[PDB]
Amino acid sequence: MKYIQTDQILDIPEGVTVDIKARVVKVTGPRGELTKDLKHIDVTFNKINNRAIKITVHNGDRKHVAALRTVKSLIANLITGVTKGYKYKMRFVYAHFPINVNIIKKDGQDYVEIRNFLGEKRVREVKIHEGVTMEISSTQKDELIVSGNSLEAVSQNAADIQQICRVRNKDIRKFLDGIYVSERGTIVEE
RNA sequence: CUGUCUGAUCAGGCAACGCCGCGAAGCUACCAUCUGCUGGAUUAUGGCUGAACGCCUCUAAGUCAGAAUCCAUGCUAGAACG
Ligand SMILES: [Mg+2]
Ligand SMILES: [Mg+2]
Ligand SMILES: [Mg+2]
Ligand SMILES: [Mg+2]
Ligand SMILES: [Mg+2]
Ligand SMILES: [Mg+2]
Ligand SMILES: [Mg+2]
Ligand SMILES: [Mg+2]
Ligand SMILES: [Mg+2]
Ligand SMILES: [Mg+2]
Repeated sequence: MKYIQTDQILDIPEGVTVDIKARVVKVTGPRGELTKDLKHIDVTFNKINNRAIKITVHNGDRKHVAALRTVKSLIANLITGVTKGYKYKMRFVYAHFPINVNIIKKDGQDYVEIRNFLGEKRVREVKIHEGVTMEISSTQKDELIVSGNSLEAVSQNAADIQQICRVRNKDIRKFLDGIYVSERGTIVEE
């Protein structure tokens, strides 16, 4: 239909300074800085004031309009990543074989080392992404805490850990073992 | 070793390689021995963030892993007008 104009309004909290130049967003907050390139989308930005930014698509068709609120949401996730952080909690689910999860360091790199998953002799290693912190929860038994400023990196590490512990050649309705994301929140509770 | 021929011996010739045992060298046999590499990108699929569609959603923009697949690495030839 070629909608003449579609708009979205970013909301910038008090301590945050968004910074956009040629579709390269640099969001700065108390918790650090996050950057994102949006050069694959045709959008324009207008600073209404220090607390609002207009995101506009001119003469966009259905899909190009659809790509507008996703731009808004990505920048909003950047904003809330540098002011509240992100925290994904993973629970260790096993029927018989305890899952032995350690945070090891080999070759100067951090790894999450899963052992004894379903009794297997194989040792699973998941590389920890830059800017992402892993921790074995003390307050909860069999819990892994994935935290960081970037929601994408945090959720992708959580997904890596969950996906590497898939059950093969069994009825997965019966063999429910694995490591699953149980809580998706923020570092700073609200 | 047989037959025959050189008078015998010694030493030999022939039997349309005379026949037999062993037989080096060379060739050769899963009938012998040795050797047959590790990276990236993907398919199906399972996912992340995420709109459309105030929710949801692996998908639309973007993105992760991933097959005996593919492209390299490696291996053979080297364009007889590179
Ligand atoms: Mg099956
Ligand atoms: Mg079975
Ligand atoms: Mg004669
Ligand atoms: Mg004759
Ligand atoms: Mg012989
Ligand atoms: Mg062999
Ligand atoms: Mg999701
Ligand atoms: Mg796919
Ligand atoms: Mg796509
Ligand atoms: Mg030549």
